[PDB]
Amino acid sequence: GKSYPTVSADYQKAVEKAKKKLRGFIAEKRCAPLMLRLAWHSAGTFDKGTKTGGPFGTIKHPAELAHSANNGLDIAVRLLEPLKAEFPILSYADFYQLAGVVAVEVTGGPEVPFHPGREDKPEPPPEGRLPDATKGSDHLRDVFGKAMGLTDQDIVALSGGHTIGAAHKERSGFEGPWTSNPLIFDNSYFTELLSGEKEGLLQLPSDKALLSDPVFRPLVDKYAADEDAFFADYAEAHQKLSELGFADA
Ligand code: HEM
Ligand SMILES: [Ca+2]
Repeated sequence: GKSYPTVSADYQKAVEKAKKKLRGFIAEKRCAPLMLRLAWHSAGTFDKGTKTGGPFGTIKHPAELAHSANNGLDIAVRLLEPLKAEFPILSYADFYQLAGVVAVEVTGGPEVPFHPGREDKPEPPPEGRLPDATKGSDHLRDVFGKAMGLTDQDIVALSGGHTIGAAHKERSGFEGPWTSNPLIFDNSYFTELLSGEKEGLLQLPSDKALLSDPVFRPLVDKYAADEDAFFADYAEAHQKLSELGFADA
């Protein structure tokens, strides 16, 4: 149920050029996980019942960066600002979603389709919509299913975003990477979740919740067995996340 907007040829050209510049920058600075986190924190505030929040460029505002879940993302916004300045025609909304797509590509992940045309909105959403790492399955369905409108499959596939990056005790309080190879986008998140706790590696309560829910667990097992199936489901879920509230039929 998407009807994407028309954008000018100049807009399209800037998208193409920004994608290239983002690849080089993200690779050089080793910041793919942070850019994926930025894209996710931008989009995951959407509430389908009120049509508020979502990937509309608001995360750059001080009021939204002040949300406690957003500890550390001020760094991401500042890192990208000089590059955004080379592409004045793009919305911030598009630019941050494009950075998220590129972060997955450059770490070896699937090619997530991208459609331009998000408009920047003035008003940030209220604090509190992003999921709590200490809660379990019911909470995950309330946030991704009831608020965002994604499926059970999308929840499990998107949790695999933790295959890259790490938590920090100065940001969330949790500490360490989920995988041995935190700059490579692979299915290691799921093989680690299955094999249990291992000193040096993180599992959040929210990650463990996938192991004991009757619907999530068979999807974990599938993605741990079959990286290609993970990639296909991941790309569909990321595209839906990046488009919440946008171009809805
Ligand atoms: C399912 C619920 C989720 C919860 C509760 C959650 C929670 C967290 C927490 C607590 C952190 C650590 C922040 C820090 O201390 O630096 C984190 C990091 C991260 N999250 Fe998730 N997250 C979830 C879903 C997602 C999704 C859907 C994505 C993307 C598709 C994502 C991508 C990431 C990445 C890449 C990092 C690492 C950032 C870095 O290395 O600096 N997360 N998340
Ligand atoms: Ca990995």
